[PDB]
Amino acid sequence: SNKKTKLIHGGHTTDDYTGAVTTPIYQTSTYLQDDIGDLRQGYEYSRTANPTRSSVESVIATLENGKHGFAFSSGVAAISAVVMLLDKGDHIILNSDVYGGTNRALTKVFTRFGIEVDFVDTTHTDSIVQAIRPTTKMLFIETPSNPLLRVTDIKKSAEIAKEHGLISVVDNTFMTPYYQNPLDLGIDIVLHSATKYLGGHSDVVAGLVATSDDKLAERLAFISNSTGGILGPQDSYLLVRGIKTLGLRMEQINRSVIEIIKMLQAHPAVQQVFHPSIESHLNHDVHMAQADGHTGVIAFEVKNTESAKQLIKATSYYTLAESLGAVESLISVPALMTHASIPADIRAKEGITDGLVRISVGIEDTEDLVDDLKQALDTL
Amino acid sequence: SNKKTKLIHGGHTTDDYTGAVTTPIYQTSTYLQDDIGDLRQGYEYSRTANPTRSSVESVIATLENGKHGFAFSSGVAAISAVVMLLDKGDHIILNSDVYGGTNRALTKVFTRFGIEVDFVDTTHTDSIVQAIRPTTKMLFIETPSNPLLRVTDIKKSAEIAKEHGLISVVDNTFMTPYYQNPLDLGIDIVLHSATKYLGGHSDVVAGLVATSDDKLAERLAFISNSTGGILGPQDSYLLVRGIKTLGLRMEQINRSVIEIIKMLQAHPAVQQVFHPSIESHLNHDVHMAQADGHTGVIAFEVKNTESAKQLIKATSYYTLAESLGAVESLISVPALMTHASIPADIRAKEGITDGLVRISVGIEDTEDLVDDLKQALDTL
Amino acid sequence: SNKKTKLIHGGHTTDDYTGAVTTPIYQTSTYLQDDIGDLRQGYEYSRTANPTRSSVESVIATLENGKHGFAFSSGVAAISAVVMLLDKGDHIILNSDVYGGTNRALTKVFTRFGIEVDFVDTTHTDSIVQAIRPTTKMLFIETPSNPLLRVTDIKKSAEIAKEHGLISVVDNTFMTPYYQNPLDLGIDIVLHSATKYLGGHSDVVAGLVATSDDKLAERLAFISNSTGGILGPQDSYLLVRGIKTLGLRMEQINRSVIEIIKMLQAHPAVQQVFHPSIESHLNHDVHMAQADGHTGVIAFEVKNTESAKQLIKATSYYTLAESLGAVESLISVPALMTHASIPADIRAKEGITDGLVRISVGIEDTEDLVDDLKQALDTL
Amino acid sequence: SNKKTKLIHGGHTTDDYTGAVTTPIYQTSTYLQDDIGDLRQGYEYSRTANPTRSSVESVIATLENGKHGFAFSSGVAAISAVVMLLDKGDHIILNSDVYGGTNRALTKVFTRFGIEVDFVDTTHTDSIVQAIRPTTKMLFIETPSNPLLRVTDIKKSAEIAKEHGLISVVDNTFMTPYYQNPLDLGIDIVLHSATKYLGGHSDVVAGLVATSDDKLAERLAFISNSTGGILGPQDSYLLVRGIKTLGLRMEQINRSVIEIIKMLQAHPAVQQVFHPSIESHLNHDVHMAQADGHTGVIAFEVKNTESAKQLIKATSYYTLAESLGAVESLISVPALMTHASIPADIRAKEGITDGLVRISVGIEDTEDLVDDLKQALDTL
Ligand SMILES: O=C(O)CNC(=O)Cn1ccc2ccc(Br)cc21
Ligand SMILES: O=C(O)CNC(=O)Cn1ccc2ccc(Br)cc21
Ligand SMILES: O=C(O)CNC(=O)Cn1ccc2ccc(Br)cc21
Ligand SMILES: O=C(O)CNC(=O)Cn1ccc2ccc(Br)cc21
Ligand code: NA
Ligand code: NA
Ligand code: NA
Ligand code: NA
Ligand code: NA
Ligand code: NA
Ligand code: NA
Ligand code: NA
Repeated sequence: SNKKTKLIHGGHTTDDYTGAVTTPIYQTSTYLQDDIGDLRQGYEYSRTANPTRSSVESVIATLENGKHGFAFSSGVAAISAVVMLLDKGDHIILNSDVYGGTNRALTKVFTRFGIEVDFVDTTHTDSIVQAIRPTTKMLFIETPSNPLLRVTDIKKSAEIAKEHGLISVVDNTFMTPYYQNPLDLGIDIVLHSATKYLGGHSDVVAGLVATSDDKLAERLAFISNSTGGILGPQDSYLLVRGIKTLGLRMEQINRSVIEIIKMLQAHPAVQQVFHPSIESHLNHDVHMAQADGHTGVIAFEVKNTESAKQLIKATSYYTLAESLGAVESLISVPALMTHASIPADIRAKEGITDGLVRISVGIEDTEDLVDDLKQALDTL
Repeated sequence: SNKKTKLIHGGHTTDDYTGAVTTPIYQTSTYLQDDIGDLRQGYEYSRTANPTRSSVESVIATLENGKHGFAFSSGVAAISAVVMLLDKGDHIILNSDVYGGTNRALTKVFTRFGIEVDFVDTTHTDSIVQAIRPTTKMLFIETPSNPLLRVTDIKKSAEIAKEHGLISVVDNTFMTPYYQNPLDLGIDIVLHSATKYLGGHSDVVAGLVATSDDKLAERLAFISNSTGGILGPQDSYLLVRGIKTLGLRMEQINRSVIEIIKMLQAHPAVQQVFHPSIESHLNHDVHMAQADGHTGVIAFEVKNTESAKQLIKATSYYTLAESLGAVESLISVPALMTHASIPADIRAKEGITDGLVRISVGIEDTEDLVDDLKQALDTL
Repeated sequence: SNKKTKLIHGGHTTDDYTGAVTTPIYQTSTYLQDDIGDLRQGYEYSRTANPTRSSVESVIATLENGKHGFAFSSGVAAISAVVMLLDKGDHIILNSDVYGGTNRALTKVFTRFGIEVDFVDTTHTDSIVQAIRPTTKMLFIETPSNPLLRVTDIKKSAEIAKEHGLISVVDNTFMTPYYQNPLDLGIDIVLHSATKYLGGHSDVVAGLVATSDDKLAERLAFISNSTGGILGPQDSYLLVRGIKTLGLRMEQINRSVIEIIKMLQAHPAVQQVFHPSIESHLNHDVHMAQADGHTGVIAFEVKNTESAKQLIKATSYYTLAESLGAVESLISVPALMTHASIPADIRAKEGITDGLVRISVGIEDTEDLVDDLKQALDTL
Repeated sequence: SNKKTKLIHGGHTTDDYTGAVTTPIYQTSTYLQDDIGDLRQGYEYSRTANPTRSSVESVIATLENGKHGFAFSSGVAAISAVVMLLDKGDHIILNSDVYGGTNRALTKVFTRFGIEVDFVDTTHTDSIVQAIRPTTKMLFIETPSNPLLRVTDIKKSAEIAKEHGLISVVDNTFMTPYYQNPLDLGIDIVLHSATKYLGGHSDVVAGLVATSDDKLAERLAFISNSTGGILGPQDSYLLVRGIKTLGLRMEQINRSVIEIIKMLQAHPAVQQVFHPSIESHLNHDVHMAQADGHTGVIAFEVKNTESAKQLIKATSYYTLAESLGAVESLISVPALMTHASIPADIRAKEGITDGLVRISVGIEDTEDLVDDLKQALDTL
């Protein structure tokens, strides 16, 4: 019924045979056949299907109200599988500030295979309509985006995509199925870096894909079986396990996010704050209309590089590392860590200033995270 | 020094920090940075590099006398990564009876990205020379091949590839680094389905790639990081562990292979036997010149489908399942299990008769495997 | 600082060497020595010490404000290790309704080794004073107890134990270190079945022991190394991982517990309810004084066996299985599952009626758990 | 039929449900019940029984020709469980040079519980007959023993034990079920540190017990369930996996053992060599009559401590670490590492000289191990 209950009881995460209340880990590559072609339970080769992976696939399908789930060895493997629904000569529209790994896969791997790519600012959906070519076959959006949390209208993107015969795809990593369900809004395919919130514990690299479309699912299965970027059984198990606490973790993260944003907006050493909960944020109304909560990623400006480094050194509970969606609160400086290859002037123009800090809020005590960040800001 | 010693002491499979005599399992996605950019031990994100995966990568690099190792989520993910060294418009020569999954990846995924593919019978290397187009960039060979164990001259293929500016690739799955080292013979890239002999225990799906070429390695690393078909840490650990007994397993398998072949050639219910150890096998001399032993895969003809099914039912120690390189001896009928989509007449023309049986010899007692197969054949 | 923060940042759960933000899994039995006796990082044999186990041991030591942690293969192995601090001829006082496995270990294993056992109702601590013999060496209490949740004054028990030279032990399983810290109240040794709340996900069987006493710790280490009931590295890792969400899980469980108890007290088909939050519960004041929250175990009476079985069948979100502290809400009937060997009349006298139901509240949605249990009760 | 076949096909190591050719890893603590008491497949709580552990238990039962198998968290936990078949006042006869951990468990833990212990030199079985008291209930022998490889007549010990009403126990760690089957010779209980040869890869700490006696098995099950030193599922899986190559590993180890002993007997820097294959070794005939091969543990004398340390430093392929039965060849100096607490004069009297070296032969190349040890000895 309700979400926290569905997290526990939705999908197949028990063993029908023994009754084990957790999914067994099928550390196996192949399966006995009783007669040639006769498969006891539908399994014949683990690359094609593995029962632990099938369990996590059913979880993501259930959580996104889809029919089909697919587990990949990483988020970018999920993205690559989805892009491989296209042919040489096909064209993709992506939101212009799409994830660096996504940008790099598309512009440096798949353009060598004749996939044409255009980045457009989808915060105004009519941009999509302008960018559509006769060869356009896919519309790929993250919302909210990294690191400035730009919001894109999911329902309108789905309508545009249906009208123009496009496969619509949403990278729902930042929101998780707990707050935002793109398939409910008309999108064809939803994907996740389960490396982030879903696994939740910084100990799995994994991607998950869900869809309700039987032909898209058949094609995704074929691509998974042929290019073989499958998630292994141990990681599938740890994914199923981490997802159990998704709702509790996201809700704690959200309480902390609200309070941290109040602090940041009040602090003199902080200039701009980027997060879809702020009412002056572009498409705040759209986000509230398509999501029931918030990502834990917040970005904000301090003065310069020296202040950002000082902030990192002075916090006790914000940890300097890559990635997001940990139980630990994570801190980073995009201009130095994710966007350093970009010329300084283009970083400035895009808003990636030297003192732009990104925090990923964890599940520590709210008052501790607020006070720690505030005292560190006070050292500026 | 000697191979069985190198299997134990080659590569990095201990923990420098604690002294643990086995590789720790780094079930982790991200790593603390002491200062922005400062990585304690070179790790920053597990998709990019993980220390357990790095350990198995160093093992395969060492075993193939290469400089660089790469671990993928499956053999076909390794193959796909290697194929992605090419661009739209490039052309690949493969041996004509290449592995079904390889055939399907190339002809159904990568041809949609403009990769051009030609299958040629490489048992005569001048066929390669005839097939070379101005657009040809890669030469990809398995030797021996599945299911008829056709042998291709590795050294001559490497020379042809160097002369014509081609990346040469060998799928060394069937022989393993224990018996055949293509990089020693001039090949650019060697790959494996570690799902088979290397893991050895039917409990890992994995691919491994090794090369000595720094620029090819840099490109492979970039492809791995961008398309993300990485092997996870638990599977990397089980791979390192299974490789320890590779030499013992392969040698037992070889003793059994020799004796089983004597039996099969003597038996009246068996027609043709396919294996590179038989002196009348095409390129027997070539195989002996480029390998120090034999694959455990043998194929042989019985009369028809009914005799093949009876053979399977009557053996006590040959197990009906997909895959090869298990500790168990495996048995299959290609015409029904791997080549059933092919019209009957083309199967006959290629030698995939209804009574063509493939066995993958395991590590059971030699006399037991010989006697069991013989008594089952006697029931025909 | 605050508890939810300490759960994340307390103890050693990262890799100092690589910076991995999670504890590496040292699936290893032995360690290189650089010179005879020279241990790189203090490890020499995994039974004696393993770095993943050491990590979980430091977590439990930190969470209980102790100095020393010990991880065992199960809760009853932890209990057995602690009991083995005694000699033949020594005497133990336990609370009279102690856990069945504990009762059985003491009365059927350790009495054969000359350990003398007396069960006393410790809800009045002067009972302890009466039961003390010249040979008494240990006082062992659970609070609250199973299945009727009897509360024992921890601080007074510790004082009595100090005055009389007794080792005091608390089985803190039901409360967890998140709500109750017996070492802070003078107790010598605190233990847990980490199989329940601490692991939290029904996928580890494990025991944990913490103490601040250096000589007790030395003796426990000696017993662990000699009788060898050690927790393995994979289970230690899953324990560390499950503990991260302990606070979030316990707080959700507590919100649901409060609401479920309101429902149960109002319902006509329910007679008595047993839980330390009810103000008429014996030693309610004591529990509130020594704990900051509540166990998720509740017991309550329906009419008879048929009503209890009907309750189980009619609930959608209460699962029939053994154990407690899952993410799933669990339901059981003690008179049939844990106390069936006891004669019916003695069960009645102890309050284990045929319609005594025990629920272990999970982390499902509060309103769903309340409504589901209520509609099931309405079917009576 | 034959041993190498039985290693592969004996016991239950597949999944009946899916057909998985390896035992699934049941990382689980509890099991759904369909009705109260109704267990789908006989499982209800993982401490009591776990299906992965049950799989490894069936393997050890099969390999020792017993009926019942038990997996413990370590070898010393197996030993402790077996000793707990006794009561206060009972008496045990052990062989006088029994394993240090065994000696310490008995003389420092179980004597505090009133178990009486006598060490006797069982190389003459009439010593047992002299040592038997009216209170003696158990006879516990290792053969061959550590570090001097003393051999005890198993069949005669079993007869003596039957005549006098004693439970007979053999620690069969050094020989493995591959070469020596004490239950076939009348012994009641056989146990192993599976930490050594059976796991075989230095990555599991585990104990295994097998018996054919239904009442002894019932008592062992009760002790396991009450004191809880159970092996976890991941370690049970790695045990099942390592056992597959037991025969191949032991046979390689034996070839190397024969050749190394020839070298050692010929070398001038080596005095005495201890191994049951040497024909002048005490009870050589007995060992050959009760075993089909040899342990990989060899001990031999060099001049002094300085020569032993030099030997260790000069070998390339002998690794200094604790434990035995690795794939690596291990080297140690008992007088410094396992027997250092013993006064020097008593070490001399027992034969534990300062230059007594113990090697545990691994699976490296035979010629490499011989040559490496010989060149190191030549540096003396
Ligand atoms: O480091 C990386 O992967 C590159 N950086 C990115 O994240 C993605 N990206 C690619 C081109 C480009 C232009 C402006 C901005 Br703003 C971002 C851009
Ligand atoms: O089932 C499969 O994947 C198809 N079969 C194969 O294995 C590969 N393959 C693809 C075309 C083709 C023609 C003749 C022969 Br012979 C084999 C061929
Ligand atoms: O099944 C079991 O293990 C036994 N039952 C228990 O839980 C523990 N126990 C042992 C004696 C005894 C008397 C009254 C009550 Br009330 C409980 C008792
Ligand atoms: O270090 C240890 O655990 C002690 N040493 C041992 O291995 C066992 N042991 C115990 C008494 C004793 C006397 C002579 C000899 Br020889 C060995 C003895
Ligand atoms: Na919604
Ligand atoms: Na739709
Ligand atoms: Na060679
Ligand atoms: Na080369
Ligand atoms: Na408190
Ligand atoms: Na104290
Ligand atoms: Na024998
Ligand atoms: Na017997």
